[PDB]
Amino acid sequence: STGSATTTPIDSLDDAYITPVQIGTPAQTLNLDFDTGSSDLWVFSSETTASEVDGQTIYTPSKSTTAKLLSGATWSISYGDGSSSSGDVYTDTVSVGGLTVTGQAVESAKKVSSSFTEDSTIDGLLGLAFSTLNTVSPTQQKTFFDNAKASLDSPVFTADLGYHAPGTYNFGFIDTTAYTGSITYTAVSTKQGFWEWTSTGYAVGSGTFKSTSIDGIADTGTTLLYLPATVVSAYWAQVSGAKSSSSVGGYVFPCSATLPSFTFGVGSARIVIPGDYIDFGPISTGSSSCFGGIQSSAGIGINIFGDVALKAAFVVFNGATTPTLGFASK
Ligand SMILES: N[C@H]1[C@H](O)[C@@H](Sc2ccccc2)[C@@H]2OC[C@H]1O2
Repeated sequence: STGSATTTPIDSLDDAYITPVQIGTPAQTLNLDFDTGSSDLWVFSSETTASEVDGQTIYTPSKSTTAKLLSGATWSISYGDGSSSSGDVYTDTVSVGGLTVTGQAVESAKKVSSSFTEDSTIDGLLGLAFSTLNTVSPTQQKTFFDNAKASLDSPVFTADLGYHAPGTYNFGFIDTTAYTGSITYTAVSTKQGFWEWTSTGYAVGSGTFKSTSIDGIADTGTTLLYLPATVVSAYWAQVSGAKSSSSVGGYVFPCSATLPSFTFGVGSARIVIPGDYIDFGPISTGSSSCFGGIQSSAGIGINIFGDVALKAAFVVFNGATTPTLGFASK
């Protein structure tokens, strides 16, 4: 089997991407944030505290003839940005772009943090990291991909995120028309439960390539590119007037600037992030200070190849017995 679904930026900055997902019988369609950096499928629901729902579409398990309460199961997750949610668990039928999983754990939120409440466009998350990170207790549950894998034509999914435009998540096949040149595959460590890999280096604009190992995770649920402070300083040094602002929370730059590209290495291959992918616009409405899309990972504890990086590539998440990651230009 295969599945194919369009993923769409939630706003003009590509702050996140949402993908329609069918849950239950009859189908209830929710727009979920596909997150290769976590492993819970959770949704706003009829059980979510009323004051914490503001415009989201909710899952109502009582209206689904295939929903079953997973007795005694609860979940609670806290994300790297400080966001959180928690609740109980149903199993139900879940379909993505024509690919159907029966008995998928659908984690129903009773509580969500303010950041989720304030995001009216995101109805929940669909985790695509390794199932070892799933937070359901006392019986850990599998991700949608984990459940689908054996049925897929090939045990893979691909992320093709657009810049200020829609893109595609495919399951079970590699669309050879969706990228240019070849896909370069690179080793993955699953030891921390992430799609963790090691970039071979970087370049800033037309500068020389610096060969250096950068361990990080491929994370579709993180907006920006978080890299070591040395690398990030080298990038913003090429932007006149750019500086790190403790009050704003990272590097900012004059909105009148032209940003240089940023290249990262995948083995001997190179992925080029165009400069305008690194512009996240005024720090507040009407400001001439703009927020940068490349930020320091100091304090996070891990480097993160988020959407700023991934949207410059066609990315293969290869879930074979020894997982790997593939990157192609597009
Ligand atoms: N793996 C990522 C996860 O999806 C988000 S949770 C989130 C919060 C608000 C809006 C959308 C998503 C959090 O920030 C980056 C990292 O942890």
